[PDB]
Formats: sequence, C-alpha cells, structure tokens
Amino acid sequence: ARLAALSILVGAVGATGPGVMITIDDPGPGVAPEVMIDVINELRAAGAEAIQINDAHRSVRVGVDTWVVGVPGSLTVDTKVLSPPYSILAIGDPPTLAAAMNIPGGAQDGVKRVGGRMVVQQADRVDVTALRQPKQHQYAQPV
Amino acid sequence: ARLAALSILVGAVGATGPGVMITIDDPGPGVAPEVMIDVINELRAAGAEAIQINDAHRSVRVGVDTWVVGVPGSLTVDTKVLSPPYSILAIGDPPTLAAAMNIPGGAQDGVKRVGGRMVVQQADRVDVTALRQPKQHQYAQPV
Repeated sequence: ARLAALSILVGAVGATGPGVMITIDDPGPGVAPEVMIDVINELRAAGAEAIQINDAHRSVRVGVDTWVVGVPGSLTVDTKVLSPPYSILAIGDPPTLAAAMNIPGGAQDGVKRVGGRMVVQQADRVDVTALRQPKQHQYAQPV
Repeated sequence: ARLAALSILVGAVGATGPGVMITIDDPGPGVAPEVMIDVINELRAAGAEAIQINDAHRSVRVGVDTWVVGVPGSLTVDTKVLSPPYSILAIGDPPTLAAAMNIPGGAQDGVKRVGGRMVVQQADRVDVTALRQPKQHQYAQPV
C-alpha cells in the first residue's frame, strides 16, 4: 500500500478518483508554456494528486519534473508536441481544484488575456491513465 | 520481476549495483542547498538509478520530488536535517557518474569555492537501503 502511493506520485501506474476535467480553447493561439506551467502548478498547490495533459492525439502524465516548453500553438510536454484545444485531467477535491482555477489574478488570467477560454468540469470520477515513460534499470538490482 | 523494478524506481525497496560514493567535507560550513540539488541533478543526468544522501546519523532515499532547504551546516532533505560531512551513494555506470562530478561549473566547483572537498569513489557495488516515505493520498487510488 506504500507502493501504490509512491507509484502514483511517480506516475508509473494509472490513477482514479474525483477531480476536474479542464478544457483550454486557444484560438489565437496565444497560450505560452509559462501559462500552462502556472495552471499545472496551481492545480498541484491545490492538492491535485495526479495530472494528465491531452490534446486530440496525445496524452502526457505530469510529474514534478515535467518539461513544458515551446510556443503558442505547439507546447512540448515531456517530448510530446501538443496543439490546442488542450484537456487537463486532475484528481483532487473537485471544488478545491475549481476554486484554484477561479482565483482573482490567478493562472486562468494567462489564458484569458490571450483570447483563450477555460472550462472547468467537476467530476465524480476522473481516470488518469497515461504513464510516465518507463525505462528498465541497467545497473540497479533488488537487494 | 516487474514488481521489483517498479519498487526500485519509486524508492519502495532497496537497491544494489555498481556506482559511486561521494564524500563532501564542508569545514566552513559553506555548502548551501543549491549545491546539494546540483549534486543530485548531475547524478541523475549521468544515469543514476538510485540515490541516497547520508550524514553521520541519518539517511534519505532520493526521489523525483525530493527537495533540499536550509543553510550551510544544516540542510533539510525531505524533512531530515543533515549536517556535514555528507555521503552520497548512487547506483549507475561508475565512470559516467564520476565524469559528471568532474564537469567544471557545477556542484564540485561549488564545494571547492566555499573551502570544501569532494572525494569520488567508484565501486563495483554500492547499496542504497534507505526507503521513501510517501504521504497518504486523499483522492487518488490505483486502477
């Protein structure tokens, strides 16, 4: 049971629970990586225990060391080049996560100020199925 | 087979394999949190598969969300307060891990500039026995 918690944190197993599904429409496009990073960081600060970012074609499991780089219209998230609209699935307390997205002056203003829109849906069940890139150990062995 | 690999990845169990032992003597003391974070990231760069940070009395198993705060002489790593000298154990290709330590402009140069010393010992076997202690998830459950 310690293994489950550690495995969810590292993104090595899928997770399910209550949470939110956030859609970001970015017609400009204008949402730069810094804005996406702020959104992710605010969700984590608000208690999200698993986060996945999707576009129409790809899904990425977010970890604490995830890279989000690129330009509006083309955000590279742990190597996957995503284009809008984006979907963010986050497991946590749904009204807490929604409130975090509605803080005056908060992360969502980065989306709004570039002509984007954010819809935050609260859900009884959100499935974070994407896994972080697995790699086999070449040197470490069990004791 | 897969359970052991996962368990090592997430820091649920100990690991053994070739690697390095890094000793940092800090007589000032002058080694700040930033330098220890650089040590960890250099070792990760070089392909470290398990990392443990020791002082004379305590041990911390490094993981993806490991943080370091504090001041020279008293570094808090994942809630454990450590004081020099420090010992860092890392499992990986010993020549690659050693090479990382010798790259100019990083952690070793930071140690040197504050009057400290680093010793890097390559070893055919290093044991990482400290385990990570996960926080209880309130919302996410495994699938």
